[PDB]
Amino acid sequence: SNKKTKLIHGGHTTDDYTGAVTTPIYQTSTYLQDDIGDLRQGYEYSRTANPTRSSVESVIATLENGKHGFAFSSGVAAISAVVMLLDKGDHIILNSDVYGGTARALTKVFTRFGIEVDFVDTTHTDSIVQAIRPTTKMLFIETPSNPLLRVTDIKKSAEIAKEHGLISVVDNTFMTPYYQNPLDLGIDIVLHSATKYLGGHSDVVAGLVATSDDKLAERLAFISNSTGGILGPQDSYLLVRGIKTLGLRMEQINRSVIEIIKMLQAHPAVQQVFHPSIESHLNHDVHMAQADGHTGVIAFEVKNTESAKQLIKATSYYTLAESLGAVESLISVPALMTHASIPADIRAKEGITDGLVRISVGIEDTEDLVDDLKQALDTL
Amino acid sequence: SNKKTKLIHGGHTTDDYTGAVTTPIYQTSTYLQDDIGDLRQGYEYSRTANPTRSSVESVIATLENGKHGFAFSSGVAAISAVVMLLDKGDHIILNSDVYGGTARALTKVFTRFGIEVDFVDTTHTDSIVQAIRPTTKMLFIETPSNPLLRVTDIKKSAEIAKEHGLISVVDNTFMTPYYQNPLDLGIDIVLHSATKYLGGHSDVVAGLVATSDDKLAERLAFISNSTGGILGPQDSYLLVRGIKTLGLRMEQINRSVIEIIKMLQAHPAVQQVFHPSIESHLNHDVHMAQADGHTGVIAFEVKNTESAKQLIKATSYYTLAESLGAVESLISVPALMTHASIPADIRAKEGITDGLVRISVGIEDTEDLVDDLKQALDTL
Amino acid sequence: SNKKTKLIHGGHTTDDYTGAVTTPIYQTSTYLQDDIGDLRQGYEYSRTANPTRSSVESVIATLENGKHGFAFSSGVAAISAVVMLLDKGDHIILNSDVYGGTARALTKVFTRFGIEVDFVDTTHTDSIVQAIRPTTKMLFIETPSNPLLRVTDIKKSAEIAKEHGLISVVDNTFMTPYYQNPLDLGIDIVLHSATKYLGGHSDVVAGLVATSDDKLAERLAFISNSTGGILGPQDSYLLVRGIKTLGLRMEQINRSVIEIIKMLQAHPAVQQVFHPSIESHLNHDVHMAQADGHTGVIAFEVKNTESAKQLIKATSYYTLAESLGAVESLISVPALMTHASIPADIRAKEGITDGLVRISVGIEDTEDLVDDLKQALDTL
Amino acid sequence: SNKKTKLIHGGHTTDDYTGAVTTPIYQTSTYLQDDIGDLRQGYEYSRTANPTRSSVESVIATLENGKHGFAFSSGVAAISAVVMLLDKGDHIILNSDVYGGTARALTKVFTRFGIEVDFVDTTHTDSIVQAIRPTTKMLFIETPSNPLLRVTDIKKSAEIAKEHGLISVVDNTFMTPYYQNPLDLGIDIVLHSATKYLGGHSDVVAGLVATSDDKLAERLAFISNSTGGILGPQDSYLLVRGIKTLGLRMEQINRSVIEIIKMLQAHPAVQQVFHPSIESHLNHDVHMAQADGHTGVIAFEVKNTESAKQLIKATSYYTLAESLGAVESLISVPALMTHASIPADIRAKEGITDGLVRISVGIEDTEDLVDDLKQALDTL
Ligand code: NA
Ligand code: NA
Ligand code: NA
Ligand code: NA
Ligand code: NA
Ligand code: NA
Ligand code: NA
Ligand code: NA
Repeated sequence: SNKKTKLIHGGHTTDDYTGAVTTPIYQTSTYLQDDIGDLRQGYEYSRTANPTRSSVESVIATLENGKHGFAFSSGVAAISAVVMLLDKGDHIILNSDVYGGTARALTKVFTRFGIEVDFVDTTHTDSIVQAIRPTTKMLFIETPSNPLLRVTDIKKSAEIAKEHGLISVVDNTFMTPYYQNPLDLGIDIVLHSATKYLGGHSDVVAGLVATSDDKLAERLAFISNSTGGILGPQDSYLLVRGIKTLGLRMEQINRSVIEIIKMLQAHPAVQQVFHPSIESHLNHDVHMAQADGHTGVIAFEVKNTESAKQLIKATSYYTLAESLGAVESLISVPALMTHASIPADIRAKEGITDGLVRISVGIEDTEDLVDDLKQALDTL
Repeated sequence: SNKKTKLIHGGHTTDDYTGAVTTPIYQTSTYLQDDIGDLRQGYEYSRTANPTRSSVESVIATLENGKHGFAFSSGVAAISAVVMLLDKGDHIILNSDVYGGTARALTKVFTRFGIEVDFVDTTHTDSIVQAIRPTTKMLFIETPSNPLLRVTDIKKSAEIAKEHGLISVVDNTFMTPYYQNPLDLGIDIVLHSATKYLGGHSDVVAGLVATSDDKLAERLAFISNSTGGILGPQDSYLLVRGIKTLGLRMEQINRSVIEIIKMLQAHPAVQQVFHPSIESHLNHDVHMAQADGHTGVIAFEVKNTESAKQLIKATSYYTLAESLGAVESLISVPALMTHASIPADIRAKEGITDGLVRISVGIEDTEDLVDDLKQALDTL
Repeated sequence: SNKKTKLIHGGHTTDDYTGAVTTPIYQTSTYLQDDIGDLRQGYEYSRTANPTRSSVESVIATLENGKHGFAFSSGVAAISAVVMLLDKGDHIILNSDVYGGTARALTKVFTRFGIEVDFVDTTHTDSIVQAIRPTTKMLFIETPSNPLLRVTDIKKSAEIAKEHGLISVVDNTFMTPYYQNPLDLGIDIVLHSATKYLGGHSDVVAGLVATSDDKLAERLAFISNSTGGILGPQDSYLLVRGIKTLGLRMEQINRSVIEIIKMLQAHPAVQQVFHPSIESHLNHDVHMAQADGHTGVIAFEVKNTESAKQLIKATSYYTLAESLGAVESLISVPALMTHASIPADIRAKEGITDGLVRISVGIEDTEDLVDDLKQALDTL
Repeated sequence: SNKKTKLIHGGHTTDDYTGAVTTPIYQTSTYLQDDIGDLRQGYEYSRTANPTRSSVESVIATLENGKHGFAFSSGVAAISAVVMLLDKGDHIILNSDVYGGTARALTKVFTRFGIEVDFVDTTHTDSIVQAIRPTTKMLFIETPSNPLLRVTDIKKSAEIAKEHGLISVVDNTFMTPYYQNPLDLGIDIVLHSATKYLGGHSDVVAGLVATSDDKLAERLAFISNSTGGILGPQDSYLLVRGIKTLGLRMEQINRSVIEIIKMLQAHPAVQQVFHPSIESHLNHDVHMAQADGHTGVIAFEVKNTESAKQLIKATSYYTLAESLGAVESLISVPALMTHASIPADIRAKEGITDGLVRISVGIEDTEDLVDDLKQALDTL
């Protein structure tokens, strides 16, 4: 059973009752009990459990080789639920360039509840060892990160977390379960913004979490039931549907990524290119060892803000919009759209130059995507 | 513009673009920008704002005579967002019989983040004054409460909160905006489990929050955007649709409540009856002064567990299930279904006797509901 | 079991499998077979049967006291399926002012297939007897009709159809199953544009058909399966949901209809008023004998086109739009919007004057609807 | 702009108003008019036109290089609408093995309306010329057909229809617009059961029609508006969403088809194999000239009914169910499931042997699909 087959037949996404080959949408809040406390099929109140949500939870658990899945109303709701495993006075280590919304949730919400946050350059895992405090309880890493696609060694991070008694978490959004499986590498919890590649069609906001740890799963179920950031049934259905084509979409994206990077590296109007497939990229070898494919997110430098805006206007098949992982190729300028509150000198210092462009490669024809971006770069 | 008209024409629930007389369902995660940072209609990412969610938020703000509305993935997500207005070391006063999920969220989740919780018998508002600590920052009250329907003076609670610098919150689920408007009485924040009467059809899990305070609204928007417990667009649509009939449903429920209470008070197999419309009920006068109708939740005592189970089996039109506010009349036994973890002696002490039955009156014919419950009581 | 109870508990609208108190939405096209030809629950292909569609079909059959229900993609699809019971050379009698879309389907589509159409003033049922040809096979009547609300004797029409071997059909859209049940009066087939009152929320286009005749049901199932105008599962779900409040909505509409008619009859800027509740209305006695309530459609004359347009602009709570049976009160001018292709002299002859206004009364507050229309009429 | 790009960016599938990158779902029946007859965006009643339906209609018109698209409640509703272009006494030529539902609609429904049907072996187009009567008005062909995948020359059929004044129609379901474009070859009307490959996820029943002929489009719009077999907005949305991955899905299906056919041709338990890619298949050259890929439907003979049933039970990744074009590979036995009413001698004569198996290849991993079917065949 290869990956493309598991996407179709893994998890429980049919109706045992009627035989319907797709998961029914249980647009319902509560369930008849035949006797007090006797549930016909284990359902009693949809916040606690809903059969359509249970379907998408079984899918993500199967795809990540876990035991328990959890579906949340957004990626950041999944992150907040996982952070809530901790208590006031606990410390969490994160990669220093973690997603802006993650950094914001931790530094502007959870620090008010006494969670301490240290961000660390995890591209060298001994940086994690140094940052571990007596109060550290969690290690949270994305790999590759946004927008410069820094790679962190997942297996080494798992071993460090195990040795020091930490809950290890990987935000696996950019790679998806099709290419990278952190639970197989010893990580405790894997999570996703399903808003991106998993849904795949820019039409669901959702978060997904998987684990093989029965005790962490019990704690996550309790947090989900008590703080209530649950995914609804229609969105759960669209997630299950979108995941069916995950393998085909990711493979098309990867073919285009390879050709687009060739073009960018050869083009005179492009300076540095950031992507883990590039052999001079930091921890390229580490990425190849923990993943069998690539994210569709690429960043590259043109000269300045004026060039970046002109590039966007000159393209036919790159769409200016937020998010990533659509069927459409998306284009953005981090310095103006996601890092604009950071002072310009600090942006430059971090590599977020005025001309840094981020593209999220979609499923359009590969030659069209290469040719379109090249001709637009030619106008610079 | 009387209440039934406001339910139809209040808020923005049409499409300015096409003229569609219902709110379009924006099953979408992101939005084209014509230039970087220029949003066509103010939308850029659905977690931050979605037009269908904006519609239901405008409805609840209008119905509660507020300025800002917020839609969450569940009632307890709305509560958790409001609690997150506080910091570690802050103290919150709640009515002592607040909803089990609320008590659980505060005592098992937020206390781990250093929020201190005191529950207080708010039926005498001077009990609030005594409980105020130097660190108290929030007063959170339901009225009437579950399952014994205790009434708390909203206007007096608002004045106490204003005098002592507290954020006042009313959980207005049981009364709905059709009958009780806490913001008009000086409360800062009103919230609802829209899962119940507002949706009205047992098919959406959702929370709604309204306020007239610009600064609290800004803080709530930030929390919602950062912890991500947002309501999806399909559920937002069904909420808007369900609210259209809120007035008709509540008025039918109220006619049936009055007749059912007459029957229960006269029946020999029934002991005490709990409902704010009963003139000997504590704070009946207070309820009449802050509300112009009644909740459909009634509790009453039969002899024991055996009688309660027999009552349920003997009814034709009362459905054994969790939640309340359905179009169906629902029946439950709190001692077995919502308070079973409390020791029996403590249950008895609280009034949660083995024979305490809770009904949530639906919109069936009034004579059918009275006759059905009477004939079932006759079998005891 | 009174009507309001039957709307909640009649038909099968829960899930036997999970106990979900609402019908699951089976967004599915096909179903697993455990062995060739063995269907787990009788489903094999959604065009032939879908469980969500089966739910709404069971509702309409129960509400009309029939045995078989059928759900179509629109009211006119339900009509076309029923017309297709006939063969080339067959003749159908219809009331002379039948719905414009019905007249159009018969005279511009089915006459090309050799169905012969005679329209007849059925307010005198002996007009039907005279029109019966040797080739007549069907009698199709609406009562009350649009826009002048002509009433036809259903029971007498059923007896005539039985005596002459005709299939009798009543379009029961305007009255709904809450007020008028043609199958109980001997009619073979009853149908509805569920787009109007049954859905009730201006958000579904659908047709519903019910019958107690096993052989007609078999023929209708065959036509539905072969020409494929089936209602989808999401629309079927919204129909089931909307029907729950049918009784409450119709009763509110009826209270407002009575008061609005009082106002219109007293107002000097209004001439003739058309509604079956008016005691001088033709066949008022017949309507009272076959129905226990009223449609919310009222027509009345103001002076001219200029007055009609001014009336519409002056109202606050009457919405200019097509269709009827919304929660919003709707207003229209038939001479301009539904009868504009008829020459003006023929319109005048038929009673469709330039100043004829049609209102579809919604569920807004009764005093608001009366006061708003009166003050707008006062500006004339 | 290659095919994979056109699937993403062709047609209008964003919101001009908000910029939403997906088509909003207009769950609505009617639209505000600012003045009588003035439509804000051309919408007035959803049966006539709905913006979500308009989106999917623009997609199919673009994908088929037509000008007008039409969305129906099912494939057979699209066929029935196209047949209704004809009058009583008109004659239609169809390929002799056309889809069972098509044959049934014509011979059991439309013949009652005086449409005359001749079915003809169109694999030789001079068979069409011979069958043309003075009353012939339409030529309706599928290619390739079901279940033996007979190929008909589209371009020659178009020329014959033009010379003899016939409306030419191609049912393009099996090939999809990704591989075969009949309008480009001179055909007047192309239609699809979107229930199959276009939706692609076994969760929508729908039909789609496209044409470049303004006058035929006007007649189809009239028929659609009058007989009302329209696709709803939720199903229209899911169609637009499913079509995005059409190219990726079809290409994966085609890789698997090629390898599966190699295996079947080499296996001793398999006799004849039917698929247009096989070079000895009748009109293989014709197929290559009018299409640039293949259908995923393959039929092959095993020995008998017992072997066919054993094959099905022995597979892990082939699902026994009706329909085709799912993401799952589907398996069926025509003699038992689609041709069982035909007498056995006539079935054998037609090639529909007891051991004829039909598979619809899905998007599972190619090696898994080959290996699974081979090991199951090995058990025979
Ligand atoms: Na599965
Ligand atoms: Na582990
Ligand atoms: Na409004
Ligand atoms: Na205030
Ligand atoms: Na029922
Ligand atoms: Na009868
Ligand atoms: Na486009
Ligand atoms: Na042409």
